Amino acid sequence: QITFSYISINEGLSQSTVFSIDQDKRGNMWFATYDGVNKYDGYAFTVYQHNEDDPNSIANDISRIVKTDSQGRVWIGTRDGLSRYDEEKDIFQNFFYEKNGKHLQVNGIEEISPEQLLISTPEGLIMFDIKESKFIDDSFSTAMHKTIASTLYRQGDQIYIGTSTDGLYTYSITQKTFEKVITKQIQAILQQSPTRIWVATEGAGLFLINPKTKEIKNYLHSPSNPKSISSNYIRSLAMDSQNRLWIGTFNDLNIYHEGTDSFASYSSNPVENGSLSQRSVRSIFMDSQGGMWLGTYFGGLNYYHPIRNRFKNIRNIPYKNSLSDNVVSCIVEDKDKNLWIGTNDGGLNLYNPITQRFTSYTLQEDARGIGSNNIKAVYVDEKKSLVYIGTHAGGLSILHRNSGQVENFNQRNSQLVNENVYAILPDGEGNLWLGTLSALVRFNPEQRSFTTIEKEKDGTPVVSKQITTLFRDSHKRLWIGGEEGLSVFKQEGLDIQKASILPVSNVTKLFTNCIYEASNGIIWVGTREGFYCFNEKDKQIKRYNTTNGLPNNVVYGILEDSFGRLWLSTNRGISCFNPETEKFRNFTESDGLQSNQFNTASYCRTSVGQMYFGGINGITTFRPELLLDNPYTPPVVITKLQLFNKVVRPDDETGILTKNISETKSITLKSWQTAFSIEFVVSNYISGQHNTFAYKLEGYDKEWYYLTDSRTVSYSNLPQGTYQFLVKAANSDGKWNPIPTALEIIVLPI
Amino acid sequence: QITFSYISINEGLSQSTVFSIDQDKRGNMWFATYDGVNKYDGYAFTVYQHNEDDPNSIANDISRIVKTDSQGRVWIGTRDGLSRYDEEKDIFQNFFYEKNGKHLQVNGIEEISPEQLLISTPEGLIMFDIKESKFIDDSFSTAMHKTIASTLYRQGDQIYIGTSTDGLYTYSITQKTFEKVITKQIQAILQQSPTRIWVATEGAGLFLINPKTKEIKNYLHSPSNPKSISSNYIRSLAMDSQNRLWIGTFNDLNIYHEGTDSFASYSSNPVENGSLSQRSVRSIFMDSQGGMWLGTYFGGLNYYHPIRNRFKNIRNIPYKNSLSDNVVSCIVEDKDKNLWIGTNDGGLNLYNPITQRFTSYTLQNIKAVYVDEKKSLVYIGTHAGGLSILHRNSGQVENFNQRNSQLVNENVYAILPDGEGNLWLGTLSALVRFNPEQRSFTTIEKEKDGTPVVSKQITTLFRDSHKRLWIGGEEGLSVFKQEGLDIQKASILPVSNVTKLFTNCIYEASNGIIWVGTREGFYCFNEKDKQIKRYNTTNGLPNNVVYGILEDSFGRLWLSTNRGISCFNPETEKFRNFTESDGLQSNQFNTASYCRTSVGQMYFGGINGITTFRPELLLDNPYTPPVVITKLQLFNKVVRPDDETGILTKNISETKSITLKSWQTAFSIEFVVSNYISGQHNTFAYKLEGYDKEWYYLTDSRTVSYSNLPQGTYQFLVKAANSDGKWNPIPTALEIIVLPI
Ligand SMILES: CC(=O)N[C@@H]1[C@@H](O)[C@@H](O[C@@H]2OC(C(=O)O)=C[C@H](O)[C@H]2O)[C@@H](COS(=O)(=O)O)O[C@H]1O
Ligand SMILES: CC(=O)N[C@@H]1[C@@H](O)[C@H](O[C@@H]2OC(C(=O)O)=C[C@H](O)[C@H]2O)[C@@H](COS(=O)(=O)O)O[C@H]1O
Repeated sequence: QITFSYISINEGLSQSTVFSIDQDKRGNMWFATYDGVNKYDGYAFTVYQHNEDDPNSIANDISRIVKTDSQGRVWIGTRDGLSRYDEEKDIFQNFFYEKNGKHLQVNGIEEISPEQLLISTPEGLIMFDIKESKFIDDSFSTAMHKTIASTLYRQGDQIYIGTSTDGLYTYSITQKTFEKVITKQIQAILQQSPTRIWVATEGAGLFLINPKTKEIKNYLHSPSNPKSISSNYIRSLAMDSQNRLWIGTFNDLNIYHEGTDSFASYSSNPVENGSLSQRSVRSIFMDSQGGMWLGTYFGGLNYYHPIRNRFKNIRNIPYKNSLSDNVVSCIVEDKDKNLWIGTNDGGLNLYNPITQRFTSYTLQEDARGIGSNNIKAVYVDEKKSLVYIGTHAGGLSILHRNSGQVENFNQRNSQLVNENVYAILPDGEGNLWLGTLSALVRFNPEQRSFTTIEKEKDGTPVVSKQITTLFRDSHKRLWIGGEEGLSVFKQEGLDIQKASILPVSNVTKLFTNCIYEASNGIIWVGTREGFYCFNEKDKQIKRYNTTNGLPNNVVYGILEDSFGRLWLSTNRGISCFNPETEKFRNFTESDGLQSNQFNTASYCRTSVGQMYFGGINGITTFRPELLLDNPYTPPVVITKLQLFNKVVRPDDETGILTKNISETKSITLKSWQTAFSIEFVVSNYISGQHNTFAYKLEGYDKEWYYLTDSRTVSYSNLPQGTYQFLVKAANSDGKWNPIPTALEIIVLPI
Repeated sequence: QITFSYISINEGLSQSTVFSIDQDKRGNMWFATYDGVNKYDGYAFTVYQHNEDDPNSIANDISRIVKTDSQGRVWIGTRDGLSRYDEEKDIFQNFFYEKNGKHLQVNGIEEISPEQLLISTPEGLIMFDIKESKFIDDSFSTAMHKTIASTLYRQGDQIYIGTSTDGLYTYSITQKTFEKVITKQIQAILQQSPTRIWVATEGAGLFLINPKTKEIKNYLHSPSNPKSISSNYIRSLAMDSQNRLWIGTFNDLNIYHEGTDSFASYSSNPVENGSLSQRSVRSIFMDSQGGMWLGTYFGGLNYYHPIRNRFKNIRNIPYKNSLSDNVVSCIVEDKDKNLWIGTNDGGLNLYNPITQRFTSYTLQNIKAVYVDEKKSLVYIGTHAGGLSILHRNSGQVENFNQRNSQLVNENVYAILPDGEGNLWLGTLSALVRFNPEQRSFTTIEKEKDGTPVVSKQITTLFRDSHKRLWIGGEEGLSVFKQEGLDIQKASILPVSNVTKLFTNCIYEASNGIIWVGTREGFYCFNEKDKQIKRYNTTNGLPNNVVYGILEDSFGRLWLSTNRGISCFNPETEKFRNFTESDGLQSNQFNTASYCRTSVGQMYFGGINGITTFRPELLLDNPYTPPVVITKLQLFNKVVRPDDETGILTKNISETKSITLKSWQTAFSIEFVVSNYISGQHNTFAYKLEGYDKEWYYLTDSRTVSYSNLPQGTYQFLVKAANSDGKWNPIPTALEIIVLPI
């Protein structure tokens, strides 16, 4: 099971077609597009395009190839010619090879030595001297010089050359020999082992070559066999961290299996979300983290890493057997391990986690009508094979599972006092507690009667208030909560008496959403203004709000995993809370959730251990025990320095930088230079944009300082002296980079 | 046809539920959400939530109502009480009425005088004395004091009070009288005329009240009748600029029609795009521009303005009679007014503009389409396939390639008739002539005299009014004349490097000027004098890669690029750009994806569908609001009213002149314009008087930074231009005094 992330125009990409992908010594990703050259550092895009007035820009917007050498230098192949990105000066060095009047296009770049480069043109092959910054055309033999090369690939000593019609050739650097290997055009060359070389071709298919025996094996497409490759037109080959072949074709993605000798086809699917963005793959690259990048012709980019595969989403698909409405309320698991999902505008859904099937119930024009399509509460009478439904603006609905008939109760037909049932819980005696917007109602199922509660077990007037949630603890006590607040009760038969066990606090008068009893006996209550715990042993309440590390105050539901940690649904994502450390691990929509905003009663933990959180745009389901840790902690790269908000450039009038800010070890600031803001980045693609930075200015700052949403640090009016800036990198999972990034700052007298 | 714009969580809004909407003097929109109070100016949200460590933050996040009064003071109702946003100090003044140990919630706010407010609580009705910041509870008569009010609505002198169970009341400010007008909960009250009053109720439907006759008419929902209202549970009532009533209910939106006495139901539709975000409409408000704002319980906000309603998008709908693939190539209209639409991965599509019927052809990547109307044949050019002939009357397809026929290349990109009876075929290698009567392919290699034809990739073919052939591709462009079956190079273009550029399209304008679209901009050719003028991104073009050119009725041109559509006026050389946010299929468009019907309708395809519009039917935005200076920093530290810097005592928008001391050298000035029609597509013009030599223009940013200025008095000035390019003649002024050092 493999799903992709999407990076396209809306993400900051210049043009959808990604011809070539590479990574530099800094860790930044490089993408060659039909319109521009894109640099991605894990947070922001840096689009490089041609300027007619500025010579420092790239030669042309149409780039076709990108290759990084041994030294870490980035080389681009444009229509106008060759261009190198100078990191030190943050500029482009444009080179042109003019023949017969026009400058020739660069199709492929390959390294011969740290001082030499192999360049392929639509007219032949030429060598570029790096040290002399000039092209040499009188270096190759006549047969080699006029060879039209479509692809270039190096393996240690030998560089393999794929041509348009002449098949395959090889070139030794030491011996300087040009020999054939032995109709169509070659697009990609990749070697698995000294006995296995894979060759991608235009319509000729795939070829496995054993150069030791010179034996060849062809792979073609047949429409009858789905186990074969999808298309004969292939243009990209890559190896993953798990030592597997990745095949990018004109149609779909192919992955070779060693044992079965077959291929797995991964297609562009609009229905099943998470699938490939476009059908035509053109470039595949593995970063240092191991994450696979797929460059398509129209769909932008596709990222995949096993660790980032964390959350699964369940949404409505029109004209398909799927969820009815995206606005999800209560989720209840029965004895059959099925889920009774409630919705706001779609009715009641019955979902089988194995069979993927959905069974809906809606309002009918009079017998299978459920009163209202706005479900809030669900209870399963497993012994009687009945389901009790609580709907907003409808009342109580009783479903007979073995016939499908529905009994409806409201204010006009029955003695029910309120048509808005929000919570259903068994009394233990046989009846049911009904949490409505005005009062609490007891329902006798054997008598079909509604009893409004107005008195305690001593005749203490029960305030007519809003009831949204009901909970029964291990000590068989009833918990009643709503907007008015929380309350605790005992049950002396049918009568209820308030057992005041909570200490006097204004939190008992808070908008109550949910109550959960943890495995350690501690009671946890989630309200609209944070959440808290209740330890009855000593009678204490510890409150937890946003300034404690919580993403949002409005907590809709709490769930406990195998490790004792608590999972919370808010208006701004899901939070993982460890009561011992009192720390938070937060997840947002960008991490893979249905939406940052979640909904009331939309929390469910299965008997197996799976968690289900519903919101406004569907349900997010995951296994907290199965979630993978990110082991990668990349160094911090300082991307930008601004003086008085204006960006400091190398060799600019300020004269602070002559090298790039990334290259700079120390900066000297003159008397008139008082304000500056430093922006930094971390190249973590698994964690993505969820990273913690620790900064400190040695000599000025007393302690370290932490950043979770920001990346820029501003300082002003510093005293004279020599200071040091340090910055550490924590990933999403909380692992640190021990050795920080250091840039010295020298403040001159005033 | 009514379509909405979407504003929600991803747009910057704090929480999806919008209970009430209002607007302030400055033009900022105010939204009361279940979590926080949202302030929107047209560019960014300012979210106000509670802080336990700051007493100048809104008392509670749970906001129920927002109300702006006579003087433009913003009042919020929270679960803790009543809060006012002080504009002059950019703070929040929180007030709490305490009864029985608990602070009471404010459910509704109404203005009595510029010094008095009627406040409704879940326990009765109290008053708030503005000038004295105190609640007065012994002010009203015992009957009025204990009245649980659900909605408040003032009409001139009278304030109409809708209760939860006890019906409707009216309170005159002059006579201090409190009497019932004439069973369920009233949620909204609105007066259309002195004879027409609309009442929204919770489950009791809708009521039309004529107070002069005391006659009442009830409107209820009938499930069998789709003409009636959607639901009985109603909560919002608003009138638009065209004098129409907008009714927001628990289910769907209703719009009253005067003549038929019926209602138009607008539902939440996942299939049809542009529709309502969520079924339940909570609040409806009309801005100063006339645009309608709709607050939903779960979907956020829905904006509608007829002027902004420019584009209709046609996309692929799975399991539905629609477009096959969203990546669209060439589009051709036949004599039957129908559209032959080519796709990259869905084959070929036939579309009826009136019937909405789609017809898809699969293999069981189209790039060229030509219609033979006389023989009822359709010629198809495909990539990695060749040439395909379709008989419209049988449905049989005859396809040709390199392996079966004498065709040299399987990648046909352009088809154009030769005039004799044959067809020109533009392929990635050479040009081929195809005889339809003989079924033979002839590769062109020599000219009329015998000049060798270079093997280059051909992408486009064009015929002008003078019957000349135009050949364009990656190698460049070339002009030819026909001497029978032979062709001669007629070099009418002057010697220029523009001839050797990646060509995409050629179009002859009605005036006779030839327009060529390249990947490096576009240019015109006037044969009358043989002069070429180039236009690129520095001239005002959104992107250099031009895919298609079309002319409208006025003489303007419409161009598709990688960054939207541009409207070019050759007379003034001015550009009018459009992006995805304006309502396009996508910013990126595709090659050959341009079509103008005989009617005048334009069609542009891209990577995410097709966008259709009528350039003559497009409305201009006539609003040019003043610039409001949002924020001021000092060394990237935000300057606050009455702060330690001492620069601001009023708000930055309130302040007309500031004085900067010797050690206060660096600052940044943020500004905004509230144009909800133009959205985020605006142009700012700034200049500092006495320092800047000229005016400078901004389109992306709104922040201007200065540093180390000399001593003396300077004047900052800023103007506002809408998406259409209309200017605000009067600039916003802020005086800056720099002290000697
Ligand atoms: C470089 C290569 O192998 N093929 C070039 C490719 O662009 C050709 O056709 C395009 O193929 C694809 C694709 O998925 O790769 C998409 C387009 O639909 C199709 O045009 C042709 C055409 O190139 S063009 O300049 O984009 O028109 O050229 C091949 O060399
Ligand atoms: C104030 C009013 O007229 N009705 C209150 C409802 O807003 C609350 O229920 C929600 O109503 C709606 C809606 O479309 O307006 C959607 C949502 O699904 C319902 O739960 C109701 C309970 O309040 S709460 O939101 O649960 O806190 O109280 C009604 O009085």
